[PDB]
Amino acid sequence: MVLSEGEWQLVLHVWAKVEADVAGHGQDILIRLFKSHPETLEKFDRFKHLKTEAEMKASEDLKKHGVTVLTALGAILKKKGHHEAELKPLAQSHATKHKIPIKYLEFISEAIIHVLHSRHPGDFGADAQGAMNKALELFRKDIAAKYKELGYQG
Ligand code: HEM
Repeated sequence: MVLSEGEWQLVLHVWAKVEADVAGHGQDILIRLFKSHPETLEKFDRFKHLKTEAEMKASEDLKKHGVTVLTALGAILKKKGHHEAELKPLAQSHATKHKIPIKYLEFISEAIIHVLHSRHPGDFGADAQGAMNKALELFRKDIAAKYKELGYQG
């Protein structure tokens, strides 16, 4: 919501580890999101037709879209909260086109945290998790504000 410089540094230190295998992370993140919250899968006309985890893992379009997620998220995180300009095209498309409730951003946030733990068991401790949770919460809160700015949501 306002992160210390130390929390931002933790977030960016973890993000460098995402950026080492963006495709792997983005794929895992989307797969965890879809398994943990199947209702979010129905939002994706391109993916609605993927059922087992093994099918999702073989979908190169799913992998590609994971990259799209994480590169966009990464650009935002690197702004360390000064992300107003980067949020609006995202808020605009997710509020008005894809028509995504903020609650779904909470689900993918949990999916990010979970995947970071499974891919970096030793690098992603309690500190880094707190910082990343805070950064993603700030992201969600700011996206929520941008929804309301566009006249949408709760
Ligand atoms: C960290 C959170 C997220 C980020 C950074 C993100 C980013 C993006 C980006 C960059 C695109 C492509 C351009 C666009 O349509 O805006 C996209 C498309 C899309 N997003 Fe997200 N997204 C996030 C969370 C979610 C969630 C949780 C859902 C649904 C449960 C969702 C649903 C969609 C859909 C349906 C599309 C269109 C994809 C397609 O064309 O097949 N997004 N997202």
